Amino acid sequence: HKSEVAHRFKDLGEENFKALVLIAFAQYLQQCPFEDHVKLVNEVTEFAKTCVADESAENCDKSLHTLFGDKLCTVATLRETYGEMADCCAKQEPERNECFLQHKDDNPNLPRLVRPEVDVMCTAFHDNEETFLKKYLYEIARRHPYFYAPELLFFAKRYKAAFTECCQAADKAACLLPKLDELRDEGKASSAKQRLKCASLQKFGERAFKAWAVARLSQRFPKAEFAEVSKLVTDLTKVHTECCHGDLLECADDRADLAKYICENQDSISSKLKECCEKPLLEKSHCIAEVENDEMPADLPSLAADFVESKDVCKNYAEAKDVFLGMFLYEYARRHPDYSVVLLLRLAKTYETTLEKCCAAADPHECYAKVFDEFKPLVEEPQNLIKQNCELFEQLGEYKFQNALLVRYTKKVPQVSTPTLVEVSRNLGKVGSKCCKHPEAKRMPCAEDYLSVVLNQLCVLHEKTPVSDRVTKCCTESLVNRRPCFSALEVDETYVPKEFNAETFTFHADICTLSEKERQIKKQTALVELVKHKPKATKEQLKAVMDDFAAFVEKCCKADDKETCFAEEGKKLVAASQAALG
Ligand SMILES: CCCCCCCCCCCCCC(=O)O
Ligand SMILES: CCCCCCCCCCCCCC(=O)O
Ligand SMILES: CCCCCCCCCCCCCC(=O)O
Ligand SMILES: CCCCCCCCCCCCCC(=O)O
Ligand SMILES: CCCCCCCCCCCCCC(=O)O
Ligand SMILES: O=C(O)c1ccccc1O
Repeated sequence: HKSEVAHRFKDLGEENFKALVLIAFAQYLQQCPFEDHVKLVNEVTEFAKTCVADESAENCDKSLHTLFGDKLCTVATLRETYGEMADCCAKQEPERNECFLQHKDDNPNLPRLVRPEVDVMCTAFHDNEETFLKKYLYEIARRHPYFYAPELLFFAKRYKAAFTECCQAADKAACLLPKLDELRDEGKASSAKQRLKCASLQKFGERAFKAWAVARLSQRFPKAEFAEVSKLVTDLTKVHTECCHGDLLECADDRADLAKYICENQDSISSKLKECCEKPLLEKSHCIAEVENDEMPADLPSLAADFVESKDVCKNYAEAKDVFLGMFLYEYARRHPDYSVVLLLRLAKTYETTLEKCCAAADPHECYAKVFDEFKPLVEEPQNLIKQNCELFEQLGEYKFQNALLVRYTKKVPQVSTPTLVEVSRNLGKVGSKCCKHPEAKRMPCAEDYLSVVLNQLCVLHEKTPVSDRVTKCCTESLVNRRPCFSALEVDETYVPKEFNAETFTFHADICTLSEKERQIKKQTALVELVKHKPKATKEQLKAVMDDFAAFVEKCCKADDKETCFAEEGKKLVAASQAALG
């Protein structure tokens, strides 16, 4: 081009450029004040415009990595603030850039960000919308140094639309708060997946990643040819590798190439790539990334023809094992947008074991003659779990359905921490209200994506402070066997009851003045604690104690002497409840 900055600036826009540079610097210099980044931004935008004007102006020829490294190395307190990172400045590119990557702290000290009052928030927004949004863009980016910037920028825009709209509403809090919470989760969800869709690539290798990729792509581009899906799966694997390595530029560039590629051969790949492909440079891929499944051909053959009716099956499989197996996934995946990707992998794996254990036996056609029957029970397990858990979710509500999971898992692994159980059981419940509202055709996929993060979250906590070998069994198992492993946990007969504690079961009228999502957690904490005390309690006995409590809480929060009623009836409840169990 002659000048990268000039070109990036030109096809990015001043607004987005200023935003991305800010995020970029906040991801490395996680400890410099906000006003310090604002200075650098202006400084780099000034330079950028200098190059837009004259392509041959000072340094405009330098590459973006070099320019970026110099501005980084000009920070005076670099060595005093980051120390070892300052040594990176002594080496030259590419060694210098590789050195900054290695010193990018994944999770720093930084205090938890707190949400101020809607009023001060809206007033700050109104008074000076820009430093209000940029300041927080800064707060988020320094705490999540691996979050793809363009992505973090999409969230910024959404946060903007929530303030513009709600700070102008009658009841601001009632408008903004729900939108903010919804953004937090979606944000944390997006982050978790990115960390997950790196760790996986680290542990299980390229092969397993590609497998996951073929299934996922053919499920969405069912009309594309297998050769096209292979091409995409390849480029797609290169993208994640780089993006995971942390180099933003390389990552962003590879993602752009891919998106332009898909859009040119658009006709050859999905038909639903319409709007996405006419959108600006910055959103194209993020759009392609969420595009819905194209419709499937409907004029499609049967799999058993090419994969079971032995017309030279082993002769085709030995000729190129992975390609053939890849072809299996493609065919099976695109006929089933309703299966979770892992289920597709379990089938593909099951098929693989058969071909291996069959093709080395006299007459093959009859050894693997009935594989599709091998599949049947693999497909049903997840399906039965869905509708079974979804019907329970309708009978009870999100909350009561939450208490049910609570009793179910506290019994599975009583060893686990009470606060951890409450949180995991809550997320699980949400996945229920977030997916059970879809038609059976899109439930399994939904559950899979939500369940994959909740399960990894659960697994990471257990990493730190281990508690059960069973959880560790599942957590270190194969990604394709992780959820089935958890589903296979049974009551812990071995478990020895926690000693009764008066304290843990005492309640003051303060619960009457606590928020909805606070009363619940305090009751749900008492529930876990109750089950850990009486692990042999029946669903009947437990419901009796829970009905007595539900009433007791009102009988006292609806009375004039709150805290007498809580200490008097309280002794009774505990006394009676203790006798009803044992
Ligand atoms: C990701 C870009 C954020 C840009 C600034 C928008 C304002 C964010 C809301 C401030 C509160 C954050 C904490 C929370 O929601 O719990
Ligand atoms: C001043 C240079 C900042 C460079 C890092 C930000 C990336 C700029 C290009 C944006 C391309 C995004 C491609 C995509 O996600 O589809
Ligand atoms: C609340 C913490 C529970 C920790 C251990 C149990 C994890 C079970 C979660 C995965 C649920 C899969 C669906 C099922 O119940 O079969
Ligand atoms: C996380 C709570 C989900 C609640 C709804 C029930 C879902 C049952 C599990 C289905 C698992 C699908 C993914 C897979 O094939 O392993
Ligand atoms: C050994 C006797 C312990 C007695 C204390 C009962 C514990 C109360 C937990 C029940 C929570 C029910 C939640 C609800 O109604 O929403
Ligand atoms: O990031 C992409 O370029 C992409 C392309 C096709 C399908 C899913 C994706 O994430």
